[PDB]
Amino acid sequence: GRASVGRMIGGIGRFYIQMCTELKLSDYDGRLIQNSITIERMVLSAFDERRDPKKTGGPIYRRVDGKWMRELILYDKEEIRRVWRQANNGEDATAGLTHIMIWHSNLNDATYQRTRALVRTGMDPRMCSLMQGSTLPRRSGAAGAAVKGVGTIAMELIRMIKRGINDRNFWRGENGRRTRVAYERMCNILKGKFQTAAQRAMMDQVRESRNPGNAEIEDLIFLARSALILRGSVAHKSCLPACVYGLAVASGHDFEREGYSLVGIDPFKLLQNSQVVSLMRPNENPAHKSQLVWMACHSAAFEDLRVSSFIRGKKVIPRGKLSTRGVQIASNENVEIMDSNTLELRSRYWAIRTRSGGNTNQQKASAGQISVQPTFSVQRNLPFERATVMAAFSGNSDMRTEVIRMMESAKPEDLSFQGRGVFELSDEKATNPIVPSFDMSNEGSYFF
Amino acid sequence: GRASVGRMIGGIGRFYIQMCTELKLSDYDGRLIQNSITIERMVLSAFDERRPKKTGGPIYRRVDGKWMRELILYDKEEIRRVWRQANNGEDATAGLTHIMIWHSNLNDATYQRTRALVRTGMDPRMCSLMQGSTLPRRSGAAGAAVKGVGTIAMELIRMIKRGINDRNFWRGENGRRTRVAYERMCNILKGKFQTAAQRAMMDQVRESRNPGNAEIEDLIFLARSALILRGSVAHKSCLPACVYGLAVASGHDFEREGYSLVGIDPFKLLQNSQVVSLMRPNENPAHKSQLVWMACHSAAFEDLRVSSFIRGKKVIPRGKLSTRGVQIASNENVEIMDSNTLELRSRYWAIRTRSGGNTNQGQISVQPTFSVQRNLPFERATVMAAFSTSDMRTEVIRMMESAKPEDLSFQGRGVFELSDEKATNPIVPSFDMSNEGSYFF
Amino acid sequence: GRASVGRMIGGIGRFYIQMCTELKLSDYDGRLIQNSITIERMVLSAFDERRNKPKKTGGPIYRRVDGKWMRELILYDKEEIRRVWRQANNGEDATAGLTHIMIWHSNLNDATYQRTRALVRTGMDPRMCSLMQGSTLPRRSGAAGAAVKGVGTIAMELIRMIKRGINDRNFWRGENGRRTRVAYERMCNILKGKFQTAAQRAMMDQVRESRNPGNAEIEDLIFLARSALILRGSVAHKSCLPACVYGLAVASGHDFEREGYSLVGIDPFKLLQNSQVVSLMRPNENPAHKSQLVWMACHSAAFEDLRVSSFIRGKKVIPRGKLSTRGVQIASNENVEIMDSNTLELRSRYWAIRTRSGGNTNQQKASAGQISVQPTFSVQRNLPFERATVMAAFSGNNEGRTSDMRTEVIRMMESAKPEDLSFQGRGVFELSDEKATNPIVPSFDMSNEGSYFF
Repeated sequence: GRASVGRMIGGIGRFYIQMCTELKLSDYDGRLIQNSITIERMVLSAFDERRDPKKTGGPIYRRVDGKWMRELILYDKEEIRRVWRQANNGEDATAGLTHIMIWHSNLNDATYQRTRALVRTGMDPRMCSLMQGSTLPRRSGAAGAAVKGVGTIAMELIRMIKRGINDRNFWRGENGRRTRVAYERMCNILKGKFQTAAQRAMMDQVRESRNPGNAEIEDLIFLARSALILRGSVAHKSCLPACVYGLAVASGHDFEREGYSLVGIDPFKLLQNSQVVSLMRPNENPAHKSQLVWMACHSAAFEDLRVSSFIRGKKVIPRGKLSTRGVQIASNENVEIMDSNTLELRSRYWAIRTRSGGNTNQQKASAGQISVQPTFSVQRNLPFERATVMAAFSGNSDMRTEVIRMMESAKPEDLSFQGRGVFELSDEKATNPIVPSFDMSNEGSYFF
Repeated sequence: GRASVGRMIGGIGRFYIQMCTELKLSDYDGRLIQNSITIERMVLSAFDERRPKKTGGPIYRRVDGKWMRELILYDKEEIRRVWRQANNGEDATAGLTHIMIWHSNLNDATYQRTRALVRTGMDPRMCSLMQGSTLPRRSGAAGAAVKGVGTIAMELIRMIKRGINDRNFWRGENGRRTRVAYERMCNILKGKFQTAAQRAMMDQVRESRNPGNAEIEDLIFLARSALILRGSVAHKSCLPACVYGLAVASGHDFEREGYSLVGIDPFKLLQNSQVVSLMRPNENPAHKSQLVWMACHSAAFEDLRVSSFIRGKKVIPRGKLSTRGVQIASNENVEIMDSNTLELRSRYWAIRTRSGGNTNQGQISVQPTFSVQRNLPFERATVMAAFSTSDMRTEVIRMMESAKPEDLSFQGRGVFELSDEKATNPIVPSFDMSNEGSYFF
Repeated sequence: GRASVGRMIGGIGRFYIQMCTELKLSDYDGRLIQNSITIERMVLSAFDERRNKPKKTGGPIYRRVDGKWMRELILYDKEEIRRVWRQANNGEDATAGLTHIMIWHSNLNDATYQRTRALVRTGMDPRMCSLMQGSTLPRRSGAAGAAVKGVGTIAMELIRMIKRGINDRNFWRGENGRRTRVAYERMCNILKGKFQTAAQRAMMDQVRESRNPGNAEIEDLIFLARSALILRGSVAHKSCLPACVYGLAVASGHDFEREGYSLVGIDPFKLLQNSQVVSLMRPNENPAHKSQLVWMACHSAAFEDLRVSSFIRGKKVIPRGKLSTRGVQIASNENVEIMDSNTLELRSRYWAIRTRSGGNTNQQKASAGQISVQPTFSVQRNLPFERATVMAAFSGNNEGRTSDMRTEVIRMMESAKPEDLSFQGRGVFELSDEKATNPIVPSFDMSNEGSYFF
């Protein structure tokens, strides 16, 4: 794992140094995130083939006297893949391209609330904590599928069921059996992410359906809803802009020899030593730009703010409370009268990125005791699960009711990832897990 | 204004003094709160025209140690002259309103209207929302200010329930007249809520054609929300007429200094008060004093901790007080009652507020990124709400879940010393959150 | 009183002794709990009038022969067993002892098997397991067995009735139907007397008064049962030990009628101290965990707070899932020669009075009290409110059937806290403190959620 990832990370690095010299960019000027994004955007566009002539464009930026200057550079599509293959020791190296895709996906999740897409699908605009990887290209996604969220996969299934209801010739013919394969594979992606048997058993009904319609759509919404409590398995990968990888190899960092893990310490080690610059719009807070980029780098868009705070060693505050817009600068903007700052992407601690959605004791949540019946005449309180006994949803479809029953048993105060904690940046071996304790003065847990 | 409210208070004082001479009440007898209530009730009865041409009630005198009751009767028209004469010729309905609020605040502190709530289909645990529930039909717009969120909700539900029984209730010239009253109240209630979701939910109740159970359920819902996302309610320190009486009798010029119902003035007056009360055997003088103190400052549903901090003496819950009502019943034996000077003084003073407190303000669950030991927060009531104006309701559910009992309100504001008249040096409480008992009822 | 209950205990003891010698069981073989259960099974079979619907009862007897445990299935005449029962009970045919044996099997069942399969078939919540006390009892124990039954147990039976009564039309009419009604109204009354509030009882009136029992009556019953998790029913708890313990007590010259006995007092605890009870162990089972299981059944503590069980027992009482054991009884398909055996540890550090109470369900004061403040002054502070109480109203209770009494039960369930105190001043006792003079009020860890057994 560590060697193959190292090769991949190094490939993007070598590609970034090369492209910078190919665009004649300064050492300092090749450290801007907007430039990094443009180069990242081009490498992805050149390897599309599934979608202006046969060239890819984008805006490149460089410091003149003091103020930054914008010039839209364009290059031949084949020259870009030639530069990518050369940098990746003569190979196609698509796993490197997906890494660039995931970084963009994580950046979008920290920046834009997908509420407009939620209500337009006929879903709850409060399901955005399930929407990781919604802007992922769908193309090149075996590990892209793992990064995708329960809500995301559900939304894309509903889009299919909507399209298959407005036009009859969707499930019939040549492409009819073909689109069935794409539908059935995606259902098993969603079935995969669910941690309870009842959720999977309900997902089997949705999959094994002759011409699915309105009923299946409702089931998906229901399941998506239950994933706010009985959470699904989503993979998280710390994916950084290519400028960080380029500068590292420019410093003589042998990723193949040293080793790299997307879920381990390595991205933190790189970010602690990083020097990333971002353009600043008139009246934007650099302390806030940092947070946005930091959250995206570690895929912490929908993570508990309290936990992100404690790891960062700095207050991670809600998106609505941030004096900043997007990272990318649009065309109509005047990049002339704009200052810039070094982004603050360091952390106090590091932590292992998780593939899990949390601990769900399945049997206890369905049939276990929730109250006691007193036997002896002794002075004491009489334990019962207040919230769970109060709930009457399951009484008001058999697997549906088992899912509800488990949701009623669950409590926000319940604990997950026991014994596992954060580590110091000097604790490379991760022998000393620090169990986090949170601040009392609180900004909340939700970023949106 | 200070001079305006000054005149008003001054008119009550002169009226009380004049009523004592008309009833030949002694200097000591006029200082009894029980006589004050009778005189106040008489001026109220004499002016509420929509109700023989006489009015009275029990009046008490001390002859040779023993308290004697004389149930007096008096000409309504004659009362009206005495009133107008005291108020420099004018009708002065403001003073009549001021006495009503005193009588109201006293009820809010003495009795709990659980019986009335259950008829309405409301939670008896919403009593902290029932300020001014004993106030008359509609007398005073300033009356509506002091009226609580639950009071108006209960008043609106009664209007809807009548319409369910009477077919013509909403129809005709009477129909459009009552409709105006319905919209008027809904808007008052709307002006009391401080969050957009609550106000938009109130827009649907107002604009509703033929309101029914669906609107009642909405109102009950809104009533509940005001237990957390609290509504704006006026709190005005109204004192018994004898207090103003003795002050005017002592040569206090209310028009000179001025007067505010939300400033130091009523506190200042209570500090120098010489109020006396009749005492049933068993009754602890200290507990009658606490009741009257709460009544005067309209602190029935205030935090007992904050009350004790201001009073400078423990303010214990209603169920722990050794006392009944301030008013003595007709079938009660007055001959065996003792009397005491009530302790109405305070250690500190604080500004009376119209605000109900602070309210907060996309996502309702976390998605773990790091493998670390912690709880995974989600909003229980909000998530489950989809298994039951539903958009507006669920938003109101969401905000109630956001707010925690520990959330700070009135930040940067505190009590003042009685010597600090202009309210310049605030003292942020020196006995805060943990355990001490907040609820009076 | 203590004398009559003593007479009952001695009767069962004397019976077991004479059954041991008759069935030719060794002095030590009769100390086996599996052997005691078979003998208990037989005497219950003997007196059950279903005989008038071979005429010999029996079951497996276990003797240790040539090192290994041997199993033989013996039959015996039911009239010969009733004879031994009559001959050991000073000549009476006591029906008190039979019911006492039954409750012991009930309490053993209540600790062994979770009733979650039956509840799901009934349409009830499978988490109502803490109300399933006495569900294995036949409709054969009278008022005494009825007092031991839980709210859920009666409620389930009633639903089964109504469900059968809507599945078949000719269920409530005729001579067959008329007898069903008498049983309907009776169980409705037994359930009613268990509830300790005005609202829960008044709802039971409506269920009973019903002209045609249907889905309305079931849904109300399910509702009442659920409410018995916070506003608990008044279920009687009786310490009922296996016959072998009583048999060995008499065989040692202990006089039960002289020194008295009490099912809810110290006597069963004291008797379990000096007890020598042996059980068969399956391969891979844990001797210590079998003891725990039986001990709970001995003190009807199946659904009791494990913290309370632990403090009384002196050892740590742990949940059902984490136990390395199966049922005490051995199935006939299992090999019994491979079995080991161990003396069950049934001692206790303390003892406490067994209760018929559901706890302090007098929450009528809190139902009308304040649950929030309304600020009068402009002073910096938090503004206290009952979060759990206020938020409890958004639990979807108003969705299904509603009534005035329903809204009062819900109203009282919202006001209750899991941290509410019950049985004030009442505590455990030392074994030497036989007249229960010095109550020891224990300090349970409030940061211990490990309270439930199932």
